[PDB]
Amino acid sequence: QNTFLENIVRRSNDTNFVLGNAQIVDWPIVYSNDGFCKLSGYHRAEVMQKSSACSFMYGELTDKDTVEKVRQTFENYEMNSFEILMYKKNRTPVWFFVKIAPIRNEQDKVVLFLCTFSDITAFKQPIEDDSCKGWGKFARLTRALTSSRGVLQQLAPSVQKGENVHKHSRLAEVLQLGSDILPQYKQECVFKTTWDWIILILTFYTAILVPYNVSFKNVAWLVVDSIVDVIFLVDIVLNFHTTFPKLIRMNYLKTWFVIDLLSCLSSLKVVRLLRLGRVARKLDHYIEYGAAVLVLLVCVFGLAAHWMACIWYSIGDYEIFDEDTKTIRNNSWLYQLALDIGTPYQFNKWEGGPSKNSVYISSLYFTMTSLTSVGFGNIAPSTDIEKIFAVAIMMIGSLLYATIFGNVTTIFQQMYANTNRYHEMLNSVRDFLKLYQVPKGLSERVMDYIVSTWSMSRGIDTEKVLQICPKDMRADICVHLNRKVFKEHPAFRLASDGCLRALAMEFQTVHCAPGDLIYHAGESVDSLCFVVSGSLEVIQDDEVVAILGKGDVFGDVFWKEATLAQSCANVRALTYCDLHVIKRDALQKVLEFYTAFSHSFSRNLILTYNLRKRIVFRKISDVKREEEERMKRPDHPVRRLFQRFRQQ
Amino acid sequence: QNTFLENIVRRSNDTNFVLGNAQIVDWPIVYSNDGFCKLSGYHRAEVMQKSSACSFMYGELTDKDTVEKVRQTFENYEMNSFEILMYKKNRTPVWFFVKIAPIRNEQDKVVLFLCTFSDITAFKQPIEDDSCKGWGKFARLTRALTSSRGVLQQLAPSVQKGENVHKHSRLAEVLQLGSDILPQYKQECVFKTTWDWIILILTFYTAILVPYNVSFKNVAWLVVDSIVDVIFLVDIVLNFHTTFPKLIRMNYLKTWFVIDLLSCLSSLKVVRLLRLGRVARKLDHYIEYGAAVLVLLVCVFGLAAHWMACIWYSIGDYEIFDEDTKTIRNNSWLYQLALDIGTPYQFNKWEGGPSKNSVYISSLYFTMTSLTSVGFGNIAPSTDIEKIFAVAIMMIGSLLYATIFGNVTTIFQQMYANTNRYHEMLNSVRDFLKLYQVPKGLSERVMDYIVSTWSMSRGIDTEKVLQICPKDMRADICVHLNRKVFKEHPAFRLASDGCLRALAMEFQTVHCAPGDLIYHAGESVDSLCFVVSGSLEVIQDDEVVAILGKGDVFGDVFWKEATLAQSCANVRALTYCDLHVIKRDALQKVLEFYTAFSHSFSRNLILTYNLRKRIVFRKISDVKREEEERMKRPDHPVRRLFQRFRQQ
Repeated sequence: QNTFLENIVRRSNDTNFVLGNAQIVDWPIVYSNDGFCKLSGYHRAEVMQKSSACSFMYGELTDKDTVEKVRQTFENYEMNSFEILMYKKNRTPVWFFVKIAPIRNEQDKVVLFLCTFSDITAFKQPIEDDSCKGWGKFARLTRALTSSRGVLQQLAPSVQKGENVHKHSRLAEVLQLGSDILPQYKQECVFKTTWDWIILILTFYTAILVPYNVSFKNVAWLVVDSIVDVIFLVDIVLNFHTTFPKLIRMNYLKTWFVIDLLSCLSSLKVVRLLRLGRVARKLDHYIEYGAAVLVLLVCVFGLAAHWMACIWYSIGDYEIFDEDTKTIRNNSWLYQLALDIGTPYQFNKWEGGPSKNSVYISSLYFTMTSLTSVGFGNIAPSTDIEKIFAVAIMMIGSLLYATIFGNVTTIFQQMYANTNRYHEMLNSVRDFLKLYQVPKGLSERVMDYIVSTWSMSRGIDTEKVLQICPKDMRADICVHLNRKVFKEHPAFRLASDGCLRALAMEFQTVHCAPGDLIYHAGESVDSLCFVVSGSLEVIQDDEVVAILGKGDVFGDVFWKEATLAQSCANVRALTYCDLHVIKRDALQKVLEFYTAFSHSFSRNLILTYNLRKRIVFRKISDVKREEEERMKRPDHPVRRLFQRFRQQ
Repeated sequence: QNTFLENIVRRSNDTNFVLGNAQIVDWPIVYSNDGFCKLSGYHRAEVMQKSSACSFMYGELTDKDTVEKVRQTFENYEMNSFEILMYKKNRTPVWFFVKIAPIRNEQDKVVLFLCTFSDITAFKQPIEDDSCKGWGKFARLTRALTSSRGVLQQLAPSVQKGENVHKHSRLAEVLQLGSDILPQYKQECVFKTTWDWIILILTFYTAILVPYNVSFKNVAWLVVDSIVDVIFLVDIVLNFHTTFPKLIRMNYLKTWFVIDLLSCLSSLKVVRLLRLGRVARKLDHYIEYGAAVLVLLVCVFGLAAHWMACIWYSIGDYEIFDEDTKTIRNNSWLYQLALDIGTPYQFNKWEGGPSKNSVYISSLYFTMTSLTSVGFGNIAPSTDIEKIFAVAIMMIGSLLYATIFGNVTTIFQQMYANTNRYHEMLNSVRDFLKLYQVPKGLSERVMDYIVSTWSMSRGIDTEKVLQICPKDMRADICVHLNRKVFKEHPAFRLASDGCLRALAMEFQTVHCAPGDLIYHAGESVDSLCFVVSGSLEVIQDDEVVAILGKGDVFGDVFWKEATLAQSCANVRALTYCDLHVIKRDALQKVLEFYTAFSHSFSRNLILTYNLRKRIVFRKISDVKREEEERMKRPDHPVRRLFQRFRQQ
């Protein structure tokens, strides 16, 4: 987007300016702000289309040498600055400081001119053609140079030598504005995706490995642990730096920085469990995707399984040796587990029982039985704290199983509604056709039409899709849709592009099935048709009169006739035909609007077949009958009727 | 709401009255009831806009002193009462008792007057200008004062001295009506939320603690128990008192009072279980909220878990010692539990086994295994009555789990349909654009438009939302929407507010994307546009002619021209532009209706750019070519065409 005006008016700070066209003779004004309207005393429409030299603002005391200096700076495309007595709408002699900056382009062309203004009346000299008094003209000069003296020469009324300080500072403000004349009238991440992916898999790593290291407590795991720490710190500084600079850093310190700092800095290793705060960055990224939330629920299901498995082992380990009496108590899932798999605990000391890998996967098996509502009961809780933990994990497993089932059911509901609406409309059409006892050929024809247009369109109301777009986008879409007419016919290559869009907005598109007829003989012809694909036959009295191929126009010339006629012939299709039709009313609307186009349209459009003009012909069977009639070789009430035919 | 008429007509009880404007000269009538229409013999329209002094009702025998007394009471705003012979539409001499009450305000202003009437013909004297007989005029007097004598002086025909009793009682009824002249023509809980919250958490408390105290049977718990009792009694008297006074008390005694009284008054502590009847007050309050019903189902799930856990312990305790033979029977979940955790039962007496806290949480673990369909089977039923209880609780747990799963699935279905409709329309648009092979730039443009308007609008058919509102509310919404025009332009600050609404109902609002053009050069200009935000360029022959900023009007003046023209220039947008457009047909409808406004509209509205008037200009490249043409330095069939240009 090109915010060429907004940057100038933001930098300007109550100073005023006009914009003129640098590439047009006499340099006409294309824009003037309200400050220039107030200082000039003119209105926007009255300012624009005048010269940006502001020759209408000149006067008898306006120096012509400054005028040709302005002309030279406009011709040479040169940043300059001048002061000149110019007049207003009330013809007051007002000295102006015009600063002219050419405007380059992305193509570096000198396309515009910027002329900024101020009032230098009080700064130089008061000169009046007539005034009430010297104080009155002086007061008018001070009131005119109000925003010059006021909001720029603030402390300058205390000091002397304002021409040496404050006027030079206003000229330097115009110089910094010329430094800000850079917008030049032109329009002015995958690393984040890959970074969020690798920190997501590392958050899965730490959510597996931290409760593992809490409960069950090499070297290369510590190496990759330090890699996890430094990559997390790099992610913190990237969450500082990257887009949504200092305002997003303050927003990050408000939002998430305390958790993300304490997450990755000896019991406080459980504080590392808060590293899943990074996962909420990706959770919004794939909540729109639906089938991946099933994968999200399965992943958090396994993650919570690993979590509460380590919690379950922690409960067993807290329970076996909770006292200094060192009793096994004959009651724990660890003790029943050691009696189950073998090697019960022994003492010589207290020699441990089961191996830690078997312990972890046995505990994960137990937590999976809990969260999956299976519940075998090999490992099954019998101590107090493990039982209240069992209640807790069963209440969590119910909700996790519910969320999985609801997500799967919603996935199936979308995947089934998208086909169920089509199957239901097909079933209702079959029900309707069976209701009214359509002859089976026509029922099959309408049915295979419905299946064909549902295979082609895939269930898209394309006209409604065009209603979703705005006006110009829909018109340009229609122009691309009717490129198959407009690039092909000589009738349309002389049209204006506005006429192209105002035509293309009226063109329906027909997908004729083979064997299906468009205009039956006797139907109203009200829409000339262009054939962009397929092959057509024209049947007059059971006889093929015209074969229409690609790029042919039939129907009836409306703009010459202005008369509705009957189709003198059937028009049937031979192949899958693509037609681009236009009714006569919209055609006549466009042709009445585009008057200079319509004559060239009449001269260029040659109908391949008039569907009004019945063509006279005889069959060869008829002249064979006439040749047979050599073997054969009152009229007064009827021949007068033939004389009425003579009167006809 | 100001039910100023309804209170008067309810209090009136067949007496009649008029209402007149107290702040308008001559005191015109604003209202007269049907009783006054019947007594006066006049119609409503014929009564209104006459004086409330009813000077048209006066006659030759009407006392002018009473007329100026009425005038003085109207001027001084004074409650008074008079009797006067006045005439009807058939000019009958009818004595009236007018009672005049001024009407104060919320601002205490004397805004209306109330004049109530009756017939005092028979009470004072019969005087006729002419009549058929004395009995006939007397009969007409009795028929006229029918509702006076009938429904007010009921037992007075038995007694004498009706002027001393019944007429004074009718005047006192008018005095009580003046006491009821108080409506004055003006418009005439968080404690319940917090109270229902604290009784809801106390119902959770009693639903946990009463089966606890039934099955497992300090002092501070008894203190807070008595607090529970007194707070429940205060809730009973608040359910008596508070809104939906005596009718809601009778409705409460019909509805819920028997249950709520027996709930909070030694086996009948189980009767305290009916205290959950208060919860049905909150159940209707949060059935509209959907995500909280998941919390409701989880809370009643845990509540039923605690319930049937206490029932399970009650079953075990009933089963261990059901006889006087004192057999342990080697079969109970309590006995298997005591053999599991340790300390089996012993006798010396019968020394108990497991501790009651372990017993309760073990039983709650069992009931959670039942209701969560996990079913480990540490505690697992083996006696008869515990098995039929197990069937009962499994049949309850199936339905509770089903309701949880259905509620979770509905929550996910709402949360997924709201994004799935947008993702499906986006997928169909991408499918349609890929179907017809749009050049990729235009496909990306329409796609980013769709995503931009779905980020801005968030999927709201705002026009349909305006269709939901009624007429005046939709008009006022449109006026607030077009405040960005109406507060800014000098064209609209002279309009009537009806003209403001009838204009604002026609203003579409366009959100122009940057780089997107509104009127292509050659398109029909039929809608003048106001620019309330953004920046626009006007391109005539690939050259910027006019930059349009905030508060500028383009298009074409329709009401002067009454002619449809072509756009002589493209009009493209530079920034995100907000336009408020109006087509020429609705504009011409409004301007034809608001005739006095349309002249000021024509005088005040200055077009920033006529899109009809093509502007003549030359390029500087062209005059550079002309300066080059110094190096270069039959017409008769064509120059006559130029002479035809002279003819043009």
